[PDB]
Amino acid sequence: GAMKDEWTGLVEQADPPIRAKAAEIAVAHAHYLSIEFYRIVRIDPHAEEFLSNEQVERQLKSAMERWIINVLSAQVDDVERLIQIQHTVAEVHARIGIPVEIVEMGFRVLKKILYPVIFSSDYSAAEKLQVYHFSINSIDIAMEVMTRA
Amino acid sequence: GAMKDEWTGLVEQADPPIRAKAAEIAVAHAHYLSIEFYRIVRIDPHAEEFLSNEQVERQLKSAMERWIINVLSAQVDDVERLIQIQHTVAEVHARIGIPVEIVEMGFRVLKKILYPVIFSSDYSAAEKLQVYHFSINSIDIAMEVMTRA
Ligand code: HEM
Ligand code: HEM
Repeated sequence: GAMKDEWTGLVEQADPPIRAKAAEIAVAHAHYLSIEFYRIVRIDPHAEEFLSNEQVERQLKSAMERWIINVLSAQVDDVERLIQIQHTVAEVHARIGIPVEIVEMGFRVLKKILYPVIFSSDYSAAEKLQVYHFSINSIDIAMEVMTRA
Repeated sequence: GAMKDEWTGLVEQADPPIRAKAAEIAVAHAHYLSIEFYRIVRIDPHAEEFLSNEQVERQLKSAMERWIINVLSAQVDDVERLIQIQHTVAEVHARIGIPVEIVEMGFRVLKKILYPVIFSSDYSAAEKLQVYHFSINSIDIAMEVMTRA
């Protein structure tokens, strides 16, 4: 697909030190990010409806942590598997009955809380920019795959 | 609204010199951005349908320039007016019959081509990071307002 070629290209184009630091950010903070994501998303009245028990909370947080690491640590050979995952998540969101714009709001929250983590790192400003750029484009590409399903 | 408070907060949190350079990038390069946006979007078969004549092309490019400048140059007192703008655009997209994932794809294209423009500026790496961050968050918050229709 066209999305596969873009995602693959994005990963292939990124230099090893940048992909390495993107993976570092993900692994180091995915747990924190998943917790903050849930807290902020819960505030939204239209989103709070879908989060009504500790089992859902536990499952979503673990799933979000896994998602963040998988996307940001993506290798070229992971792309095809990553694409199928987005389809799977879309199916689940569809069955639960979660509106696309509610999911999009989730992506915005994620991209929002990801930045201070990269900003507070000890990387150079040039490194922070490229890591954040790689991260944003990766998340947006994943969002498009998920929503176009 | 909660959306107004979020957009307001985003502008309030970004230091004046950073928002200033974001506005500078927008005005100086809105023309390039609108043209390249149109070219890339046209490649998508599902989006090419909505762009079938020179009158629409011409008006859309002009509309995009204004949109980019308005969003990236957002002041606190502009937030309320900007929200109404996104609603208006949403109405137009709805009447024409443009799918949400097609619009979302447009936003991804815009964010994608914005980065090399910021990267190519003569600002410091630290400035580029903060300008790019403000820009991404601004475009994303605007997209959510639009998609929430
Ligand atoms: C307001 C936004 C969102 C809400 C309310 C929401 C809600 C949910 C819920 C309730 C589940 C099932 C939990 C369970 O199994 O008990 C789920 C599944 C999942 N979500 Fe979302 N979601 C949102 C957005 C997102 C975003 C932005 C991502 C990734 C960037 C994401 C990734 C996933 C994953 C990986 C799963 C599990 C997939 C599976 O079980 O096969 N979600 N979501
Ligand atoms: C694939 C993506 C998109 C397609 C195919 C598309 C298509 C169109 C078309 C055909 C029009 C009619 C313009 C006219 O006839 O005068 C329009 C209006 C407009 N679009 Fe979109 N659009 C897309 C995404 C976007 C995005 C991402 C933005 C902003 C970030 C945007 C902003 C606007 C604005 C400001 C107008 C005119 C508003 C008005 O007339 O009041 N569009 N769009």
